[PDB]
This record gives sequence, structure tokens and C-alpha cells, in this order.
Amino acid sequence: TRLSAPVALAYREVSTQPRVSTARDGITRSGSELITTLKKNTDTEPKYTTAVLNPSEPGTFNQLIKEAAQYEKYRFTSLRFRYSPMSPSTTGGKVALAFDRDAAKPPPNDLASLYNIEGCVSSVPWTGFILTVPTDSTDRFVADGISDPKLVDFGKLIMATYGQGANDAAQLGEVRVEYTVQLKNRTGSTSDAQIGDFAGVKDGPRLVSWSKTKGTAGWEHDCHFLGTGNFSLTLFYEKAPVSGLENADASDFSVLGEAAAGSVQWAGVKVAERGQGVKMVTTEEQPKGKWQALRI
Amino acid sequence: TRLSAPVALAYREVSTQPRVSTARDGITRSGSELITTLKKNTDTEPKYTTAVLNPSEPGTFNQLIKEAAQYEKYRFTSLRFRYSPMSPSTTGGKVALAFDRDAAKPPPNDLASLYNIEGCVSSVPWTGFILTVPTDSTDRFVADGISDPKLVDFGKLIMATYGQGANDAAQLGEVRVEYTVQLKNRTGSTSDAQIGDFAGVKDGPRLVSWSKTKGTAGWEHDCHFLGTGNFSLTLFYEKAPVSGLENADASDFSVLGEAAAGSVQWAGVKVAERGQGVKMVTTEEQPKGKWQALRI
Amino acid sequence: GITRSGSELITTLKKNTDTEPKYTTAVLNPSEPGTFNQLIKEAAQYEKYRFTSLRFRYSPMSPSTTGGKVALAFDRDAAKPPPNDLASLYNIEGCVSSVPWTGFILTVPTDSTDRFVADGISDPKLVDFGKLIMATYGQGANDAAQLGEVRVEYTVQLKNRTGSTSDAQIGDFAGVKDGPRLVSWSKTKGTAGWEHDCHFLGTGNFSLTLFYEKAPVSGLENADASDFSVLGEAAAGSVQWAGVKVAERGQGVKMVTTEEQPKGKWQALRI
Amino acid sequence: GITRSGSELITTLKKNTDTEPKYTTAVLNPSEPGTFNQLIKEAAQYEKYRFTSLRFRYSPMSPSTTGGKVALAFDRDAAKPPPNDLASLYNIEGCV
Repeated sequence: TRLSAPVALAYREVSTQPRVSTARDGITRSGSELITTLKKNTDTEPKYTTAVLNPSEPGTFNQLIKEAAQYEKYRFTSLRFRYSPMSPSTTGGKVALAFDRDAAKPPPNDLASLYNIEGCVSSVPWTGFILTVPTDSTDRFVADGISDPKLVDFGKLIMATYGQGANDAAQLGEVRVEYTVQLKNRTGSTSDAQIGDFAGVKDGPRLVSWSKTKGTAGWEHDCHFLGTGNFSLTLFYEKAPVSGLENADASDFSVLGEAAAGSVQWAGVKVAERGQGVKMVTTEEQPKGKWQALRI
Repeated sequence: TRLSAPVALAYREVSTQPRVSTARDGITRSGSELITTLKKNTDTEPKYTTAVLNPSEPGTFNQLIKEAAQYEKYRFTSLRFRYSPMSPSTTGGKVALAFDRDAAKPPPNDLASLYNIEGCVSSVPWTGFILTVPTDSTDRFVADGISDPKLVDFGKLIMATYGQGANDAAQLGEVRVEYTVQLKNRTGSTSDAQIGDFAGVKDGPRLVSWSKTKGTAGWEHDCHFLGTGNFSLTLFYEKAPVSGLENADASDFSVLGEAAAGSVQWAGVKVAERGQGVKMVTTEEQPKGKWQALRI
Repeated sequence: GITRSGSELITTLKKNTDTEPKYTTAVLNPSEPGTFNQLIKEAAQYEKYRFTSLRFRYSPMSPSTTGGKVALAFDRDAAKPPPNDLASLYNIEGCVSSVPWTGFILTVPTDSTDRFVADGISDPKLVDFGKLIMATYGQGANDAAQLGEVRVEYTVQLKNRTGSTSDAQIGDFAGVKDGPRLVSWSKTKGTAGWEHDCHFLGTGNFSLTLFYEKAPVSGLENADASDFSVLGEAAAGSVQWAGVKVAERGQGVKMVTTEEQPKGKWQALRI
Repeated sequence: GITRSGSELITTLKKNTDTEPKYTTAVLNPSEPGTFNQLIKEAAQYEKYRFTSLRFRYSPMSPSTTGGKVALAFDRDAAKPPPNDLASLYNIEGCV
């Protein structure tokens, strides 16, 4: 029979109270977080935005990271993502949420493959839906450095948007986690400051992801920031580079220092959307030095 | 009647399991920590070692700091210090524990005044004792920057040793907190990295305490570290100083950088006992610059 | 499959006369020579294990008038470096400490997962079950030289089976090494020339044989080993056979060639 | 105490043109290099043993056009010299 279509739907969001408790082996923390807000995509093919599901991941969790710094292993007993629409009912396109159990595989390349992923749900941008992912009973180590994501990561969320018309809402919605993690073991509190050199060494929460790319001037190292917020980045060059730190695509980038042998720079980068970062240029592949990312 | 004296007493310490729980306004965390180990003092007058009682204090608490970073107010419903002897029964002198409700007053100057403090307990170094401090029902803000300690700090513990003979144990014992804090409110997770200039500004956990002192070469700023562990200290000089960073009395001090206008240094200081630090010299009182302490 | 319960001596803690605590680690893997001296032989013939029951004991050796303390903690992540301050060590789950002159125990809960016997190049988080941290601090100058002994009483379940791993570790100067990780070489240029010194990860009587293609600057020389005796003759195209006794991990011998990565061959064995 | 099971390789037999047998023995003790190549390492840690089960499988390797015979027998006395004639060899219990 008849089924009406409202001009818009309003969802009432109130920040709930996390439920912490103590068990025999550790603690059981429950809560909800916000990952990101999906943007309009005026193209048929999807545009993806990922978020690795693992405690101590700044990109995904903001409060569970601190509570997971005191523990060594975790187990997501129940997690579930939700979508809150904030666009009118006259917006086209679609929004898709899928959970890839492999945290290293890049997102698919065509819409047909995206729908083959098990549990991939989707709906119009102007209505809400929930994707609940089955869990398992395997303990995994909380991220602490460079390691195979198959061994530590529980999975990776994938958010896609496509089909929106030219004159549509700038932003379509926002995802929201609803987890219940089982932190186990215990250890001395660990600092939250990724530190490592350019040789592929990383020690700490995954705040940065460097990537080389050969260029005419030299090898460009791009410091992509996985999270979104205020960050600081201290660099130390053993050899004089071609250029210091430059704003690649981030916002409000400022650096206090000089580029030269033995010099140290200090850039207070600021990120508005996950993936933005800075860059540097050197003539030596795999340069010698150190860097330290921080959430300041 | 007869009362025997053993050659030594052995206390069995096992790291218990913190008891976390959720209440209407926040969480109630219980646990135990280690502050420091008292050292021998072959002098009649006392030698003091303080520890400010306030969550988010790196010197006192090591695990509660992370859990208190997510909250805004606290209330110690029950705290109690304990002393574990690790010296033979042939060691002289005494050990005193007192709780000063004013966190800014310096420790007393003579043994007579130390015993006037309410609740000041003491015993021989080779036996254990417990100092339990009455609490109140007043909420206080978790330390976040430069503020009057009368308004935020709950108190300050004072540990004194004296009277030990020349040929006695190098270390007499170790104190241990047993608290039950009531964290309230909630806020976005705050980073744990003190940052501030030399004008008296400090934003973050109290890891450092600068102190000027006029000298022949210039004003010396001493970077005393309240805690004990591995720290990093990034400095930025707007004007060329007399000298860069030098090891004052700490252990394993290394610096990567240069001293000059606009330059930045990066010192991985390491501390074996609370109070050790580094130093720098400048010709300008209240120099212009920035510093950032971290637990790396 | 095979179930093998037993008890073995990891090491003997020593006086820590300096202010800072000293942490000595022993990774818990059946193929590790640092922690196992008898289970290594049987684990060499298997490529999977599971610790059904694990537990550590401390046996006092010092007089009753010894100050300081000794701590024993188990850290599930074998990759993490040893703690930096006492508070972090004491915050580890199930950390037991006591005065040196009295013994205690530390029971380690165990899970039901199988792990590959260590090879030496894989991720520690994937093959190792954890590690043990032994701390000693607060000892004066009048205390005994040795505080106690740490022992592991285990019950392992080695599974599968394969060709026995070589009981001796052959290697090549600045190159490939195969067999159990008995020694590890290091190089540092000096006045005479490039100096190559080996460090013995295990403790006991060893037997190091070497072969020089070109005449070296100097032959095998004791660095910090307890005992030492060379029966060879350093020269071009010759071999030097030596026996080194190690009391503490890290002790070893040294040599000088003045040419980086000299062509030769060496062999190590725990006699 | 410990119980172990394995399958070792003693040796490979060789041709013998002469019609008279040519014997090659192998004493059966856990700490015998001639017989066991892997059990010796674990037997060095113990000073007693008891063979709960024991078998000897002969796995052919020669073509189908080779004559002669191959015999396996177990002598419970480890010092007796091998027999000097075929009939004595076949009188041993269980010889196949």
C-alpha cells in the first residue's frame, strides 16, 4: 500500500555513558565513537574511506586508545557501525558500508566487486542503517609498532559514496562505532608517540604512514596522517636534504626549524580530513634520520 | 615479656588486579602503585623526597594517569601508603611518612617540625608500617597546566630518612600507594605532553619544572624532571643562546641538534632518580622559545 | 607428539651495586639457548610447541643480611624492550618480588594455542610465548656476589616432527649463519683495524673454530670470558681451535684483521 | 618419564653376487649411533629405556629383474656372532 517519503529525517544523537567493568583476566569496555563524516561524490564509481578496527588506532578510536594503552591483548566481543543521515530526501546516490576481514587489502576498484563483500549493506544517503559484523574468539596483540596487519588487526571498515547529483548536500552522513572490547593482560603504561626512522621502523600508535615516490628533484617522502586533528612532527636530518618540510595538502601547516646536516625541524601540522599530510625531498633513497609524530 | 628480634623480615609483594567499575557520574578505580625507594641518609637531619597526590601526576601515578586523561575531576575516597622494608635488622636511623595537605609548602627544615605534622608516622627502617590519610568529599580538577596547587592538588606525601650509620644498606625500603579514586565528568582524550615557553606557561601533565638562577655566564634554566624514566625534550630558541643543552646531573643524556637563532634541539634525557635534569644558559632573562617534554 | 615436563636453570642473578635497577630478559621459546639447556635438543627435532604448564622459581643463595630486592614478571609481548623504571615493572600483571635471601614463585597462566618453534628471523609476536624479566636493585657494597638462581619448571607439548637441526652453528664472517643462535658477531673499526668480536648468548663450555684465508693482524684473544685457551696458529690459510668458558651472557673473544668482512669460516658449539 | 615414537633409517642394503649370506648387524640400543641418528640426542638425557613397540620395515628399491633374497632376523643376544649358514639364519625366531 501507500508509503510516504518525508522531506527529511532527524535522528537524535546523545553521547551515552561508557560501561566499564572488571573481569577475571582484564576489563570489558563498551562505548561508542565517531569515525568520520561521508562526503558527496558526484561520480558513478565509488570513493572509499577506510578505518582499521583495532584498539590503539587513533584514526578509529579516540577514547579507547588511552584505555588500551595499559593492556596487551584485545577481543572485540561485539561491534556494530551505524549511519546517521544529515541530508534531505532529494539527494541521489548511495552509501555503502562493508567490513573486510583483511586489513591490508586495498579497497575494491569497481562497484560490482564492492557488493560481493560479505555483509556489505547499503541504502540511500537520507536514511539510516546499521552494519553488524560477526566476531570471533581469537585474541590479538594491540598495535605497538610495524607488524603484519593480518596478525594484529581484526579487520577494516570501508565506506563508499557515489551517484550523488551536482546540486546535493555537501556531506551526506556520519558513521558511528558501537563496540564492546575485552582487554586482557596488563603492562606498564606505554607512551602514545610514534617514533621511527626512514628505514621502515615504527614504534608506537599508527599516527603516520610514510610513502616514497621517485621524482625529478629527488625521492619525496609523504607523511600521511591517518587521523584527523592537531599533530606535531619533529624531524632530524643526518644529511642535508633538498628541502625541508612543506605543506602538501594539509591545512594550517607551520614549521620552526631549518634544513641542513644535523638540523632538527618541528612542524605543527593540522589535519581537516584523514589522509592529508606534508612532504620532504631528499637525493638519497632511504635517508638516515628520525621522526616523531604526536597528537598535540 | 620477651620479644625477639629477627635478623631480617621478608615481605611478599604481588601485583594485585585493579578494580574498575562504573557509577552514575563516572568511574571508581582502585589499585596500587610504587612511588620510589628510600635511600640511606648518614646524617642526623632529615632528607626529604616528595610526591604530589593528584591523578595525572607522572611522578606519583604511572597507570592511573592514562585513565584520568579522559576525565575532568577526581575525588580520593580512600588512599593509604605502605612501607616495605628491604634492609637487615642491624640498620639504624628511622623512616618517616607524613601527609601535608598543602602541596606548595616546602618540606620542613628540622626533625622537630617534621613530627608536628598531623598523622606523621615513623618506624625503624627494617620494619613495615602504614600511613592512612583521612580524605574529604571535595572535587578537584585534574592537573592540566599552570595553576595554584591549593586549588587542584589534594596533598603531598613527604618521605624522610636519617640516622643511618656509615656501614648500612644502600637502600632502606620502598613506599607504595593504595588508592581508590572517583573520576567524574568526561572530555575528549587529552595528549600527555607538557608544552610551554619560558614565560611561565605550562600546558599538560607536570613532567618538568624549570628554575632560573643568575650566573656569571648568564641565566641558567634547569629542567628538573619530577618523574623517573625515559624522557624526550624538544627545544626551540628564538635567539642564539650562550650554550645548548648540557647534562646537569642526569644519566645517559644525548642531544641531536645545534644552538643558534631559529634552531631546534632534541634531547633524549634519561633519569635514574627524581629531581635530575639538564640545563641551558642564555644572556636574556625570560628568553623567547618553546619546549615540549614527553615520556619516550 | 610428545609431552616433556622438566625443570632447568635459566641463570643466577648477581649483585646490583649501582643505583639503577638491572633487567635481564629470557625469551620463552623452546629453541632459545638463553633460557633452555636441555629442551633445546628435543625442540630441535620438532616445529611446533604449546606450554601446557609454565612457572618460575627463585632459590636464594645470599646470606640473611642481604639488602635490596629481586623481582620476576612475565611479559606476553616478547618484542617489547625491558621496562625503564621500577613502577612500570611492578605494574605488570602477576609481578612477584621478595628479598634476595628468601625464595618465591611466579605462576604464568597458559593458553591453548600452538606456535612455531623459533627460527631467529620471524616476528617474535608470532612464534614466542612471551619473555621473563628479572630485576635486581638496592644492593650495597657489603652484599654477596650472587643473590639467587631463577629456574623454569615447565610442561611442553612438542608436535609434528622434522629433520634434526644442526647441533653446531656454522657461519661466515660478515655473512650467512645457520644453526642454533649460539653466538653473534659484531664489527668495529679501530687503531689496528677492523675488530670482530663474538658474544655468547648461552652460558657454559663452548668450542669456537675459525679459518682465515689471509693472515690476520692477531689471533683469538680473550675479551671478557671466564676461561680461554687457544691451541691453533693464526696465519694465512690456517685454522684456530679454541675453548671458551662463559659464566654470564655477552662474554666472548675477539680478533683483528684490518679488512672488513674477511673471507673465512667459523663454527660454534656448546661442549 | 617420557614416551617417544619415530621412524629412523638404519642403512641401505647392497648387492651380493655370492650365494652365501653377507651379514651386517645393528645393535639395538637407544644410544647407538649406528642404528639411531635422532633418538640418541634424546636418549643422552635419560639412563633407562624400555622398547614398548618395535618393527623393521624393508622398503624395496631395486628393479623387478633382480634375483637373490634379503632376510631380516632379530637376535635377542647382542654379542652372538651372525650365523655361518642359511639354515641357522632361518632357525632364528621370526626371521622373514
